[PDB]
Amino acid sequence: QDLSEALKEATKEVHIRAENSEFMRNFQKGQVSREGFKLVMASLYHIYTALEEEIERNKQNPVYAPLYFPEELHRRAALEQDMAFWYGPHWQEAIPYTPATQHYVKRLHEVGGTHPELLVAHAYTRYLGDLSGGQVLKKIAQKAMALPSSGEGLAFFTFPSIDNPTKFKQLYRARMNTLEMTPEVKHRVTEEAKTAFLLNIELFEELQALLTE
Ligand code: HEM
Repeated sequence: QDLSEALKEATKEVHIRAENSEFMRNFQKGQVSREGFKLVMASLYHIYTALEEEIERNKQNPVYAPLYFPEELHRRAALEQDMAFWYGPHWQEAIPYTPATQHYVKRLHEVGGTHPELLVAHAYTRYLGDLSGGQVLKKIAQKAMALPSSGEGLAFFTFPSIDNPTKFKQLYRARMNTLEMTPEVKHRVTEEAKTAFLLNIELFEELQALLTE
């Protein structure tokens, strides 16, 4: 079975559970507010920072290299623009770093530093979602919070180097299928993707509790 398919099948159940996290339900209904949005986006800033440090560490390693798309996909510089927008000029000392965000970042460095053959699972789980549900969430955010169509504060959701997310996702899947694949790597990559999804769910469960505490 192709890696792209194995991953879709392996993660289709937990995707359902992730898209119905309470935080995401509230978000999708349009009950997202500045405070909650700031929290989630600050947490993503740390997550993508760690993911992309690890992509850079492993960019020439053939277990990852065919998925190396910094110009199209990487989110850190976008997140920095967003953090300056939502948190101001001293955002770096303002932004929170939650325990569930730390947990995710920790696993990211373990994968990038020790199990780089699994790094694809983590790039898959975040980037392809950003090009899918992330586009729906962006429209909702804009409406709920009165964000301007010019993009300020939602640079994370904006991919100026990708003309067509659907066609890009297709390119990316096909490229995943060119990685060197053995049953051991395939098994473990799809397991790590389920883990990635759980790390995301845990983040959201946490952020939701913080907002109701
Ligand atoms: C409200 C929340 C969400 C909605 C409405 C949503 C919606 C979608 C939709 C409609 C697709 C299909 C795209 C396609 O076939 O090209 C998709 C794919 C994806 N989503 Fe989400 N999603 C949400 C949350 C999540 C979260 C939290 C993650 C990960 C943490 C995520 C990760 C993915 C991945 C990795 C894919 C691609 C699956 C594949 O094609 O193999 N999504 N999502």
